Amino acid sequence: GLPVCGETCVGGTCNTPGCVCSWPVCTRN
Repeated sequence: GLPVCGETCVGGTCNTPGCVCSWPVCTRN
């Protein structure tokens, strides 16, 4: 539920274990 990731979504997405895609930044927990 927190953007604990330095990964963003817009062109791509996140399939990161524990970190899901959210706009504009991927979120975890």
